[PDB]
Amino acid sequence: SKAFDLVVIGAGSGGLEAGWNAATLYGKRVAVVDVQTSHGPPFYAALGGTCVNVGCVPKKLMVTGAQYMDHLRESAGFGWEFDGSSVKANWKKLIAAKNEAVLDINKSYEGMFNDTEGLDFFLGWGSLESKNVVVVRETADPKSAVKERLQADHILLATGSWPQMPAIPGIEHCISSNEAFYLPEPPRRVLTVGGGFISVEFAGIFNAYKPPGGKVTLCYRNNLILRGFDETIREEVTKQLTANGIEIMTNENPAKVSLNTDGSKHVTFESGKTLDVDVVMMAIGRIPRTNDLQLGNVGVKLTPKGGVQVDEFSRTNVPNIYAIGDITDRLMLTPVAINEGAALVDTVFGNKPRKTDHTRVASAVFSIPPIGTCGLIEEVAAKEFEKVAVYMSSFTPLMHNISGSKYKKFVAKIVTNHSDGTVLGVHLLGDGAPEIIQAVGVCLRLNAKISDFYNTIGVHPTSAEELCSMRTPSYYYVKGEKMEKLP
Amino acid sequence: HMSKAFDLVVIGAGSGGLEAGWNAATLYGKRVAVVDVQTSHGPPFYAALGGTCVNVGCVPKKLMVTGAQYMDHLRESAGFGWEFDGSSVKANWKKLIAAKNEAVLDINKSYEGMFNDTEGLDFFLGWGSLESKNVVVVRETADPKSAVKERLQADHILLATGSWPQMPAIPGIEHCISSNEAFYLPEPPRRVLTVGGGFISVEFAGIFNAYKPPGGKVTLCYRNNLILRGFDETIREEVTKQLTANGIEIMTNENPAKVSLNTDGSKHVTFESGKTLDVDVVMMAIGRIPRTNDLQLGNVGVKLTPKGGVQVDEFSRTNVPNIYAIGDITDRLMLTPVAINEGAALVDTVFGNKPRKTDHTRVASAVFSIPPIGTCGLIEEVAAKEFEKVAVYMSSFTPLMHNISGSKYKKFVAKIVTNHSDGTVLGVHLLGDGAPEIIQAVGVCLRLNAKISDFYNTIGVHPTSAEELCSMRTPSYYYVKGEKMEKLP
Ligand SMILES: Cc1cc2nc3c(=O)[nH]c(=O)nc-3n(C[C@H](O)[C@H](O)[C@H](O)COP(=O)(O)OP(=O)(O)OC[C@H]3O[C@@H](n4cnc5c(N)ncnc54)[C@H](O)[C@@H]3O)c2cc1C
Ligand SMILES: Cc1cc2nc3c(=O)[nH]c(=O)nc-3n(C[C@H](O)[C@H](O)[C@H](O)COP(=O)(O)OP(=O)(O)OC[C@H]3O[C@@H](n4cnc5c(N)ncnc54)[C@H](O)[C@@H]3O)c2cc1C
Ligand SMILES: c1cc(-c2ccc3c(c2)OCO3)n[nH]1
Ligand SMILES: c1cc(-c2ccc3c(c2)OCO3)n[nH]1
Ligand SMILES: [Br-]
Ligand SMILES: [Br-]
Ligand SMILES: [Br-]
Ligand SMILES: [Br-]
Repeated sequence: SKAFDLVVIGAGSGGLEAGWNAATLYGKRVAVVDVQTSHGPPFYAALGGTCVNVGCVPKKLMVTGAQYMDHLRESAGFGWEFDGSSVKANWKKLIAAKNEAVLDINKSYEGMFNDTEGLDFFLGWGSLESKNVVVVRETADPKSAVKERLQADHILLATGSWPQMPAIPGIEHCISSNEAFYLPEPPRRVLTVGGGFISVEFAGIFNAYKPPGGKVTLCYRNNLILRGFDETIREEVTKQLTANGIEIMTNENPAKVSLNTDGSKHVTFESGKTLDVDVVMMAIGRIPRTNDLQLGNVGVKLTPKGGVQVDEFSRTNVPNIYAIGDITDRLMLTPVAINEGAALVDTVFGNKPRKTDHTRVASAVFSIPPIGTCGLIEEVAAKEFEKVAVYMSSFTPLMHNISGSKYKKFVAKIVTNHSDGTVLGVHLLGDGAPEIIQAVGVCLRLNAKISDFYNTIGVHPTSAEELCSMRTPSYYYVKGEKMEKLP
Repeated sequence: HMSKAFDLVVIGAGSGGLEAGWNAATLYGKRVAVVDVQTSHGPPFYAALGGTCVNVGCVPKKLMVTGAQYMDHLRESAGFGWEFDGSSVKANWKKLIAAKNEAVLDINKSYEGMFNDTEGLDFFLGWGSLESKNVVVVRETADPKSAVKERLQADHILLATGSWPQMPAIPGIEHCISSNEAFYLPEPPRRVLTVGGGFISVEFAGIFNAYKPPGGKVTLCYRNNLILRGFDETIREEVTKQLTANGIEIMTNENPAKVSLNTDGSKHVTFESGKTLDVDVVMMAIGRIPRTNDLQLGNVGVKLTPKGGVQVDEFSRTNVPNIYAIGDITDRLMLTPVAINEGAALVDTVFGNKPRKTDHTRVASAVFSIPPIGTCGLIEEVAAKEFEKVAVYMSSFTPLMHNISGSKYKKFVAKIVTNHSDGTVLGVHLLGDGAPEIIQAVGVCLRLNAKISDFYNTIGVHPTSAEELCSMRTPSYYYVKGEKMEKLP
């Protein structure tokens, strides 16, 4: 049995920020628990967290690899010549390069623990035995062998989330993004189920690495993918994914999946339609990872949706027990979880309470082409403000008239409170949009107005300078209703 | 034939002149005349309707840099599993140049249709010069004895003729070219020397390096010790390494003394040091000078600066009350969006009853080197002269994707320079893929007087290069009364 100021369950994005800051900035004694020291089967997430192991980091590398399908074709317009029929996409090489990069990060986190005073790592499954006791066991079974009993002044829950799987016959023949990262071969035919960023991103990945004759289908149960993003951009990215060979099935939802004699999957949709694919990847959502923590032992309250309930300072209903990151079922982003962890430790172990601002968080979708966005979409703005202006620019950049990818329209939209010009939201689609949007996030913390953008001198030639060239609204929302001109 | 009368006559239908002209006619209902020497791009006069950027500047060079980036893309794709017959790869420069020409000509034609269509915005073809305070003459050539095509009466006159490449007076200067001719080379040079340490020399070095035929070599020479004066010094050093790593030879402290022709027609360059280099093309890129010689400014008494640019006040006014100058002819910041801003501000002031002067500080700009630069505001050595305590926040690392691509030399550099007394960001300097796109909204931040804490409090977009700007809380080092030091005393 061992004594700590802070025990962190989950060595992930938010958990490592909290642990490292508590130890090195405040001299505290810190224990951090995770179920695996490096990435992959059987538990997928590991030391480093979901983003590091089966998340942002590997998916970004694989999206980068998938973009070369466009680069190779588009180079022809600029005079590059080579034997197109000799081109092949080696998925095994991608996966191996990805595995080595992830493993390197796993190893560096190991050395971080070895090098840091007051920061100890424990392997296994952590759960709440008592208000000030964290137990570590061999497996997720609450009856497997105890390895450690850690007593804690403070406990931080940071176990992240997990893929949601629908309760349909044959769900066991489907995979999630976890398994997608380790497929031995690129699927020739794949259905990705869901309208959100994980489904969209992997559709683009599989589309580039599919073998000859392959086909990627994405299905989504409602009318338009990427709910919560700008509507113009949701429609455009639909169009540009279709232009690159991806079939988008909207208003369709799998009802059952069955095994074919050749190992492929027979999908039946609620509509009666059927589709045979090699892989069915469910990406319909991610849910807080709360079940193995034994929160009933101490009475941590959950919300109706299953997150650990927290106040703005990440405090549960139980004194000295905190929750940050995806387990709180708010914004499931790595930088938000990091911010939450650091604010928590500043509050608890320093003389300054800090709370994370969950508004105006910049984020991205690494679709091909990608999205960058910060702040409110226009229909959410229209419910909060009497007068909303939308400034819009949408064109194919000159380079893609030459590249041949004429479908690749760049979209830039600025949403303002039209009563005082305050920028409420900025939404981008096109090459570079994730990079363009970062300092827009800083602008929104200086209460930038549309005139601050338009009076800034552009950098030319760029996509980004579009943001500084919009003077006149394209249309408005007044009292929640969309109209081209003001009343 | 009668002379025509206008509220405003603009000499030079370029970045600044067109902005001024369009705004005066369409926003304020004025009658505008615009003069340029050529209706579409290329020889003999290179620049034309649309200006230097459109015809032989930012627009074509960006397309050509984009083409040159595919040499990196094709090679780096193998790290991500792409396989193809490397021996089959060819860079067809004629295709690149033909694609560039058609894009530029399309812009030319669209500008031509704007004039045919727009009330009070007229285009005149020829060489404009100042005859008197209120008369612009349009002649058939730059020679003031050439024939008069039009006389344009003008209440207000805008000088916006831009700039021109400077050629050094060395023996054999006639065997060399400028960026103008580089845009039309029938074939990519096997061996090329680009002379100059500035952005045009560096950008063209990258372009030629990607399209050079088999066994080719690109050499860049610079007469001082380190290229890209005016930019962040860490970035100057890093861009040198990464150009070198991609096969460009950088000769610093070297300067052509003379050029002669070998018996085979190639160029034999002798440097002041006595070193020699044989190349097929010598491209001079040592500077650009404001284009005033042909305006006959003596006729009305418009004052030039010692340097040679039209002298202006903050409102772009010359010493003659109704004659204004904007853009490269004022020999300050030679950037297309600055000229445009100046044009728009001038027209708002003169015709709009809304006075406004261009802010020449904290202008974001880019270098489309491979990899590219994005910058806004002060470099640290300049800031350390003006501020008692300067802090420098610095991140420099090879991004993970280039550990897989094999281009491990591609260190991304992000630097933030502050007034440490109050945290105000004085400058941001970036090197690496996406830097020109990242820096644009940084320009808005500095115009809003952002502090380092505004950057640090902003939550990162992950994984990006840009997020490094929002994760820097502790200075890497300082300047205290001009002195560099890791710590404050
Ligand atoms: C495919 C995919 C792509 C993504 N891409 C992005 C992106 O581009 N950008 C972005 O910002 N976000 C992205 N995310 C989201 C991001 O990964 C999460 O928001 C972030 O990792 C959550 O951090 P956290 O601190 O909540 O926990 P995590 O980082 O998930 O860490 C939780 C850790 O807890 C461990 N654990 C779980 N239960 C226990 C237990 N009982 N005992 C001990 N240890 C336990 C797990 O092994 C895991 O390592 C992506 C997610 C996915 C799935
Ligand atoms: C190779 C190169 C690359 C560049 N890249 C960039 C870049 O990426 N970004 C950037 O911001 N800037 C770039 N620039 C600079 C940019 O092109 C200039 O800053 C900008 O064009 C200047 O605008 P202006 O209105 O002063 O004149 P210009 O746009 O140069 O227009 C002047 C016009 O006047 C005409 N003219 C000249 N004399 C006469 C006369 N007597 N009568 C009538 N017409 C006349 C010319 O034909 C020309 O069209 C680049 C320049 C070069 C040379
Ligand atoms: C899978 C993808 C490809 C591919 C991708 C891009 C190309 C190309 C082929 O030939 C010219 O540009 N081949 N097999
Ligand atoms: C000039 C440059 C090249 C080139 C560039 C990139 C390559 C490549 C060849 O083979 C694989 O990747 N060929 N001629
Ligand atoms: Br769905
Ligand atoms: Br919907
Ligand atoms: Br060629
Ligand atoms: Br700070």
